[PDB]
Amino acid sequence: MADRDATLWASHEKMLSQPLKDSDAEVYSIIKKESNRQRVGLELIASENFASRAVLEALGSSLNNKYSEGYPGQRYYGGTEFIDELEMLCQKRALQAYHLDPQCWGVNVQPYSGSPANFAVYTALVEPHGRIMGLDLPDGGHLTHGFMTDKKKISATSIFFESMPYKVYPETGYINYDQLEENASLFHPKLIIAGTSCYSRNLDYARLRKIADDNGAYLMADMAHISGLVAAGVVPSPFEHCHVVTTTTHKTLRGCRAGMIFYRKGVRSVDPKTGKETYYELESLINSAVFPGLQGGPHNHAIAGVAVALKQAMTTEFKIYQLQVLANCRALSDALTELGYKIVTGGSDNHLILMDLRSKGTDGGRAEKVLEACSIACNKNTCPGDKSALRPSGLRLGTPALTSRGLLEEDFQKVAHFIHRGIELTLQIQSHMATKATLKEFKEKLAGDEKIQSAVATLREEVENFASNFSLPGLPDF
Amino acid sequence: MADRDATLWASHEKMLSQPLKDSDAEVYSIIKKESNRQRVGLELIASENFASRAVLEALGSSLNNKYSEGYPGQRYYGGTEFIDELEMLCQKRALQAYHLDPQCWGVNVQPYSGSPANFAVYTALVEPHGRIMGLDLPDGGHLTHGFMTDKKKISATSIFFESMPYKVYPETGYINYDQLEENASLFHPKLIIAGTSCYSRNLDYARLRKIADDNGAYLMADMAHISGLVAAGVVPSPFEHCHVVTTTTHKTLRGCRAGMIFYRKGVRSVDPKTGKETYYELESLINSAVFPGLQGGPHNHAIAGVAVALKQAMTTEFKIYQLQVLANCRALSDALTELGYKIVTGGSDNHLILMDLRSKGTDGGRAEKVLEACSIACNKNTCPGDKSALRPSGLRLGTPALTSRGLLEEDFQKVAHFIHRGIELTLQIQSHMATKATLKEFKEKLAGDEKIQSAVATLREEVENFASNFSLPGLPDF
Amino acid sequence: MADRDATLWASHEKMLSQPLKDSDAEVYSIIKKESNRQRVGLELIASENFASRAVLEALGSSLNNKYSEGYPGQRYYGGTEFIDELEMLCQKRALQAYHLDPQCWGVNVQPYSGSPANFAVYTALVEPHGRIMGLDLPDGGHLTHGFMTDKKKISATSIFFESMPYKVYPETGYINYDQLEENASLFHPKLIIAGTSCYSRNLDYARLRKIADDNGAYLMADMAHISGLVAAGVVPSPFEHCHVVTTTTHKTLRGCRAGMIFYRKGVRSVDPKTGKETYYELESLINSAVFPGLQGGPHNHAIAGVAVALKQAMTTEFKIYQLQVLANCRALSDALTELGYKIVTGGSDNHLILMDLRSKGTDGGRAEKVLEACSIACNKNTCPGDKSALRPSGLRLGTPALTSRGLLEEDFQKVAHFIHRGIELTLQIQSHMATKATLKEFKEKLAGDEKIQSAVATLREEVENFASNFSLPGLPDF
Amino acid sequence: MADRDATLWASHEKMLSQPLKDSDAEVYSIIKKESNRQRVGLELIASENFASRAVLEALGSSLNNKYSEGYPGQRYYGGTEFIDELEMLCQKRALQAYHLDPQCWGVNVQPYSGSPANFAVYTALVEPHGRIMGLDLPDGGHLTHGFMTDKKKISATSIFFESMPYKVYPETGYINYDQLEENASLFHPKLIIAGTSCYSRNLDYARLRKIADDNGAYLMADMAHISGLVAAGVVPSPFEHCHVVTTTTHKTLRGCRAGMIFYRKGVRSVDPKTGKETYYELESLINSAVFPGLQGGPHNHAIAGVAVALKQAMTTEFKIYQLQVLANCRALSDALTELGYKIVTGGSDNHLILMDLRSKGTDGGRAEKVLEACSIACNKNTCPGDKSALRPSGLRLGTPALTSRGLLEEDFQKVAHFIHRGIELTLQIQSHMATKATLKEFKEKLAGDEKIQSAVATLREEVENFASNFSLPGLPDF
Ligand SMILES: Nc1nc(=O)c2c([nH]1)N=C[C@H](CNc1ccc(C(=O)N[C@@H](CCC(=O)O)C(=O)O)cc1)N2CO
Ligand SMILES: *[C@H](NCC(=O)O)c1c(COP(=O)(O)O)cnc(C)c1O
Ligand SMILES: *[C@H](NCC(=O)O)c1c(COP(=O)(O)O)cnc(C)c1O
Ligand SMILES: Cc1ncc(COP(=O)(O)O)c(CNCC(=O)O)c1O
Ligand SMILES: Cc1ncc(COP(=O)(O)O)c(CNCC(=O)O)c1O
Repeated sequence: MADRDATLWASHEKMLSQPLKDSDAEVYSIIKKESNRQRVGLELIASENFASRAVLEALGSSLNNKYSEGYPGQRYYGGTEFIDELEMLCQKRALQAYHLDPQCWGVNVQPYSGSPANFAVYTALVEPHGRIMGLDLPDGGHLTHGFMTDKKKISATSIFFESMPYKVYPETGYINYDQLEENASLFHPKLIIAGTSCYSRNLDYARLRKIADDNGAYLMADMAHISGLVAAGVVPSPFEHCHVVTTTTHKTLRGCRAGMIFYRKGVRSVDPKTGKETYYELESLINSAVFPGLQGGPHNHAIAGVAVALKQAMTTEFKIYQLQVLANCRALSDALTELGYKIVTGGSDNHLILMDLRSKGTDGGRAEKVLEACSIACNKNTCPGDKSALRPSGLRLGTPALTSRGLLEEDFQKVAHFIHRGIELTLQIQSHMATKATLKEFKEKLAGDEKIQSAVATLREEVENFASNFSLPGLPDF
Repeated sequence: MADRDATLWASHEKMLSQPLKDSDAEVYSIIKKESNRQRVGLELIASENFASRAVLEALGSSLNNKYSEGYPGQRYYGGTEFIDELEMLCQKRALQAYHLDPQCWGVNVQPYSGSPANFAVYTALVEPHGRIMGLDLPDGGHLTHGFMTDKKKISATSIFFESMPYKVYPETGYINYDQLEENASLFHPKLIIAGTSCYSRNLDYARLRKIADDNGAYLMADMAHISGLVAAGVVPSPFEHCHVVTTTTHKTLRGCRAGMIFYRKGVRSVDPKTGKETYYELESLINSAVFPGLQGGPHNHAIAGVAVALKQAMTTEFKIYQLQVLANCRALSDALTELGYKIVTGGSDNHLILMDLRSKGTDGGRAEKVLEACSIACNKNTCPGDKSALRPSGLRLGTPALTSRGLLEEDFQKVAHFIHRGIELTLQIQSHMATKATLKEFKEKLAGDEKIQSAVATLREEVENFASNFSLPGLPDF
Repeated sequence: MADRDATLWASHEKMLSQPLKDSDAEVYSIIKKESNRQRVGLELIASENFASRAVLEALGSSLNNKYSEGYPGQRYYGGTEFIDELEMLCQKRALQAYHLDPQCWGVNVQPYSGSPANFAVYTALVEPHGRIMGLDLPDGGHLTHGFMTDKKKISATSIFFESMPYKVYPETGYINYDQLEENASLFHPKLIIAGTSCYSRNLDYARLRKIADDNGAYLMADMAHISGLVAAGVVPSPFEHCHVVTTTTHKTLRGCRAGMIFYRKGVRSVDPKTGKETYYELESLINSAVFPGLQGGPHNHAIAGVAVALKQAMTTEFKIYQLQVLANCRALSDALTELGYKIVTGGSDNHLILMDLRSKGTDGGRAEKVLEACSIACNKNTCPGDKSALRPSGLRLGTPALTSRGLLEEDFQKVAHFIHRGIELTLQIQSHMATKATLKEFKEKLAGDEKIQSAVATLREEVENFASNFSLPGLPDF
Repeated sequence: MADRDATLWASHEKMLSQPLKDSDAEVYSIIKKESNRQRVGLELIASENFASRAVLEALGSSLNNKYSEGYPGQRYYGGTEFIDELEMLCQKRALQAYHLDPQCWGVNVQPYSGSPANFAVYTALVEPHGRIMGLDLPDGGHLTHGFMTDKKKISATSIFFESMPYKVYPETGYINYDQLEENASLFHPKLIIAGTSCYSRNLDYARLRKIADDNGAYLMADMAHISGLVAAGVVPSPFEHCHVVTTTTHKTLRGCRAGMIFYRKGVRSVDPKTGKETYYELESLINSAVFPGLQGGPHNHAIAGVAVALKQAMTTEFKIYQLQVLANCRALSDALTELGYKIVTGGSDNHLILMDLRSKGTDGGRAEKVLEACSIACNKNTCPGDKSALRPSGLRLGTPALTSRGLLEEDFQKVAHFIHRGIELTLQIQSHMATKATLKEFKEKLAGDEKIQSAVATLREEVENFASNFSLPGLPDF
């Protein structure tokens, strides 16, 4: 009677302004339990990191409500005056952050994430069944770089395109550029990918470029893992030799989840005596493949977040962070080698390293699970071999996460020891049941048991105590 | 003493905890300018809406920092104990919200958005060059349902798959199920799509299902535009006849941007031959196509947001909101018909309506631009009887956005008049110029190029005054 | 160097000059047994005919020994001076025989046969997965026009390309050009095929052409069955509206087995007011498809045979033969209708007719077998809306074969009666068992057991006596 | 029809029985001019040969008139009782000739020619876009073993399938089986091809088979060039290791133009702990591929010819001919090496050899043309190493043709000298021309230069006189 459905319309009213803390206590609980986990634990996962409060604060903005399907050129909707400001600002900051002359480069900040950015480029430049060459998955390449096997096609890339990988010399762990140049002549790639998910050395963009032009193919760099190191100038930039560069904005770049596609324009090629010229049409093809080719409406709130992180990436505080990141890696790789473990290719040139546990009877699958039980998060990355995912032989460690929390060399050494203690434990428990049972049973004396869990319980504690003593970027604990 | 270095580390320290308001004033400015826009304006874009504070508050959580590439049970990284809680909770709430027996249904809450969800299904069930049938784009169907022309394939869908559309009787605006059944026999679709972006009537899932089984194809519903109306029970659910149902979580569902894939699981095909069964393998194929097939790591923070919105969708305050949404549509469609405009199919069964401005000499392209200048977000739309695309003959209006702000019938009538005044103005300004006038020229004379901007300026005001008097869901003050 | 350079080399010497009669008595026997069969029997198979002695005489020439892989332009071999004469002469006579201006038309006389010629064109103009539209198989089309299923893609055409058929109004048996125009707009064919293997009426090339240009597709005619009637001028030529015309050189053209591809050239269309003239590139694409595309070295001996038959086709003796061929058809269709049988579309406009035995309880499968047992050649073709094959309700009869042997109207009437007697017999042998008995139950109980193979034996005789009284073209008894 | 037309019926009557000599004097003239050419000339083209009279005599039989679309025991026409005899007899003789147990092997004698046979197998076993590995064209491979530039795919094989070649050590001219095994692991071929058009050594079927099974692919042998040598037993048979063997029936088999597809059958499975018994399915797939898949109606007259040649291949006169063929090769390769020319791989194991004219400043292109002018059928062919491609470096010589005419060692030496004299002449006409070659220029001078055509005229004579002194298989003066 209080003007109809009075009661409910009042509720529905509050429900849309009520805080998460009240609206959904269950989801609220989980988020805090997770925030906590990240605080009292050692994140050594190469691809993870902690986003600044500034970035996150933009993710939950009103931008999440606007549809702007086109481009700052022609949109399929109205009221994009501000979204247009935002999009162009981010595009501007993107080219800046990587010291790119807007006359020769352009960007697309609409890819929902990394994988999407890549598929978008193959779609634009390779076309259905077109040939692509990438670094084999177990050799350091990425799923989206064309990943298949003798029997199954795992990646969408190898499904809609024809892929063939190149390898690393098992002997030294370095990319075998000689075999690549050889095979490229027989396969005729239409695009070659220079990017990795687990390679601790720099890429010879120079030589790759040569091979690419030799077979008249595009050279695309997927600098996802080093987007930050590159923007900071601490490592060699792929923008000197590649025609296209894709990337995620999280990881070493410390932004929110998204992807970008950098592409060359105009000044393509020059003819000697034949003095005729050729141009780049990348901008046209790529922008279209993204939309309406593959995506719907851009996620303006994510783009806002990226713009924020891009700005931060241009600071000196950033350039120094990234430097510490590299330094910390050496520290950890040295202390670890010193402790007597095998580090592929000897060491690292970037932010990650790969351990070959093989020279210890233990595999990466077991070791990974133990370290987890002790608040030490990482990857059971695949080794330069032919075994297979889910039960590898090496571990992948990264430093961006922890460096962002303060940790310096001395601390990373203490970390090294914690890890040593962990594998130490793994070897023990291995024999305390010495048989032919797989991981699924390993979860037993681990999960259940108790006497074995008294060891972990101790180490986990010393670790969590060590961890909790550092800062944790983000909101007011949430 | 140790200034030199530790002096900076103090900055980098604050930079990661400093509020957006300080960190990036530029981006902060834009966000507020945009928040404002949404406040003092009439959002009539069928696919837009305002997300609750609860949802948004979850988007900028720590979840944005975790990598969990696999699925609960077997992930590729560790420390997913909580992400697992979250993911399973959301999957649980998803099946609940749509009253689905977890014995016969399953979900995937990892698709980054709507389009991605769909491509994932075609990838899983159709396979390269497989045949797909959808509602032609200009007939109310959506881009990803297959869209191609005489020379160029547009939607990634028609690029990697072989598509052919079905139509609506131009005479009445209803889907011509008879022609569909006819063509399906000659084309042999492998999957048929029942979903729209601009159709004001319910779909005959029952008949579509018949046609699907007749040709032994899958029936997939893309209930993006009606996800909310369906969850609320106000309209017929596609879950009774479809094998698979995909959807966006924004729009009538009022959540954050993302997508979901619902699929049947269990036994299909009694096999009146012998005591032999036949099962559904959708879960297996779809889950794999999503990952490692097409996507990288799930965006856990978006999933959190979805879970929050799902909960809200199950409330009575929601069921009532959705009811008002429908009611408001009729009101607007009546007041508009009453004013003498043509509404395709006569009216609406859902939350949107399509105006045929053709019976007024003006097209949707011009009219859309004028209404924008008056703080009335529209959206032009292709339609029955010729398709110019981007320069259609109709306007698409929706009510979810404004209903979420309070607006009731009386208010939507006042809205109708505002719109009438707008097209009124368009007709005027048209007449007063060259009969060989371009749209870009129209856009000129509309610019500050007249006493006509004095007309718009007046209407814009009366509109913004009317608007600003209603609530606007979201974050109180950043 | 003993019984070698004496014995073995003398034998090997003779073996290569020794006549077939001695060299291989087995094969020699079979050939004569077959020559005989053709003499004492009524060949009513629409696609068969008897080649002149002149033609055959060239098939076994020395030409069978030369390799000339390229074209008269440039080959890849030497000593093609004469093969070049031959090839160009044949190409010359081909354009003459069909009154084609060499300025607008060109030919390729290298296709090994009919099917090859077609695939060659699709390969050249359609490209992998390109769309093609043809007359459904059971509606009157040929496998090469693409033939698939909801279960499997059968023909090579529907395997490497994307095909969709058009139909005939089951009610009248005429091609439903209205539905074709309708579907072509939704499917977007890249090429449309106008040709049949079992249609007794002329094709509306004029309207087909309209539809093709409407969707900007190529119109290809496969005049295999009417190559002769067309060259002779007795029926409408497809060369007036089609862009490409393929054909077999046997059947109504009475040559040896092979195929040809006729294509347009020079000025495809001039822009409205822009001097820019679009040109025909068919010659280039097609010639390359044949070689080095799909074929190896041309079969020069077959080409020689074709050249001979082409010359004969331009005679008056030919023009008259073809006239009698048509006449004879009417005669047979009339006498047959008169006898009370159903002839699809009422009659014929060409050299063949299709009987609907359905209105007699018997199917084409049974009837065909009976008539065979009586030295009468058939084709149990399907019929308009046959409720499935396996039980085709029709028989396909042609007159070119027998007309070439002398037979005139009076004789074809006597033929009609022989046929009547045959089906008559079928019904009988069918009438007593007349149950769900399979065609195999009939197949057997027929010639199988019941000693009334005494009935067939009688009819077979009266037929063979009637037959053996006519001439039989060819070589002096082979 | 009265007296009006009936006259001509007498002509039309004769026209069909009149001899080619009268019917078409033009074509008759050409055939004799060509028969002559072959008589007074040295045919050194590796892929050519002269067919026996027995074979040719069957080509122009009545069989050219019958349609028998299906297979024996499953046709779609009637009156195939004799065609069935013929087809089965040929299939029988095929398995005999190669000492194949009909329990483990089967054949298809319907492929119109070599290329067709191959495409048929890829179509049946590889399927669209399936991967295939063959010997690179310039290293000794054939056009249908795949061939594609980096700008476009030439052979139909590389167009409808995904191909990648393997090579020969340019240093020694032998196939690099080590690289093949290497690449096969990275490419995952679905089928590997073991066959050549220009390789003078035997193939390691044994090793190839290993590699094939390693990657679980089919090993197909294309023994076109050695079909005869193999049937005769003079060289190693591929039937010991390959799953499928295709071939042409002309060339080293001295039959008429056609092809055959040999395939394994019955069992070849059983593994687990339970006797599997998976059997081969090649017969099923291949036979269907050929029909209704790719071909129309078989060319029964060609099949007859093949059957005749198969019989002849099983004689001792044949086994001896083939032995002489091999012997003659050595003779020619020795006399040629002796004269100081380079023979790739040193010599030959079969019927052909490849000359590397590179070590003489002259290329195969020029040399070929000169030798032609002197009644010597040669053939340029790139050899391992030269980037050239357009500037060959080699000549391919074969002995089957001339051996079939009687020629023995002594004669082949005289031949060697004639060739020497020829290249000798080439150098001359070439060692006095600018420097920036251009064969466009060489072939120019070649014709007009008196001195030069007086030289050729002399050699041509001595050659033609030498030639005309030998027998020439085939019908009398045809
Ligand atoms: N009924 C409807 N269907 C839709 O999919 C659609 C619509 N409403 N509402 C607005 C948006 C965006 N609409 C679009 C419509 C067409 C093109 C498009 O194909 N553009 C062409 C232009 C050239 C031409 O017309 O030939 C291109 O080539 O890019 C893109 C987006 N949208 C919901 O996604
Ligand atoms: C024969 N071509 C050899 C040449 O150089 O002429 C051949 C064939 C099939 O040829 P075809 O002309 O009958 O179609 C197939 N495969 C191989 C290896 C060769 O050598
Ligand atoms: C000829 N087949 C007619 C029949 O009755 O079977 C034909 C062909 C080519 O056949 P081919 O055997 O030489 O390859 C191609 N296209 C058409 C329309 C017909 O009729
Ligand atoms: C039926 C349907 N399916 C999928 C999508 C995918 O959109 P997103 O990529 O944004 O997530 C939309 C979007 N429709 C938006 C509109 O009509 O305006 C839709 O309407
Ligand atoms: C080189 C490279 N490129 C693109 C991606 C795309 O990922 P996303 O879809 O998640 O956004 C990754 C993922 N790298 C993640 C890891 O190795 O842990 C990568 O390593």
